[PDB]
Amino acid sequence: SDLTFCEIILMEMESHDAAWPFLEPVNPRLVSGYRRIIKNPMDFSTMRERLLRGGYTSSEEFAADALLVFDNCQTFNEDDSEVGKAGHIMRRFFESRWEEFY
Ligand SMILES: CCOc1ccc(C(C)=O)cc1NC(=O)c1ccc(OCCN2CCNCC2)c(C(=O)OC)c1
Ligand SMILES: CCOc1ccc(C(C)=O)cc1NC(=O)c1ccc(OCCN2CCNCC2)c(C(=O)OC)c1
Repeated sequence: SDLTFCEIILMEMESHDAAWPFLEPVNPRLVSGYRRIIKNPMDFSTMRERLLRGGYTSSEEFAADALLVFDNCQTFNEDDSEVGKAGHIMRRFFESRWEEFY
């Protein structure tokens, strides 16, 4: 019930123009080296699956999961890569919205 704003963030991030790298889990078969570099994958649909089924005890580890998305993105992709550029936009969107609400 305090995750009222978490679904608003998630719903806006899902529909955001720059969300295309994070809408489904990275497919390690198509992304060379992803499996070995990123040991805790996270993506918006997994956050969706987890939020619906209810496993977010506070807005705290919602943010932890979102921040994991953008931390994985910066670990794996160069800042000037196409996926990197989208990640930065998504990460600033998230930070921006999160402080607008908390
Ligand atoms: C090449 C580097 O690939 C990555 C390297 C690193 C990372 C991360 C997150 O670190 C991410 C990615 N790529 C993606 O996520 C990603 C996702 C979807 C894509 O299209 C699927 C089209 N499909 C979508 C749903 N509706 C129907 C059509 C493509 C693509 O077609 O690219 C060729 C790439
Ligand atoms: C090259 C690495 O690409 C990825 C890297 C990472 C990831 C993820 C999710 O992690 C995903 C992807 N790509 C996909 O899933 C994916 C799916 C379908 C695709 O075409 C089918 C569509 N069809 C009809 C319309 N016209 C074009 C051809 C293509 C593709 O290559 O289009 C040229 C890619």
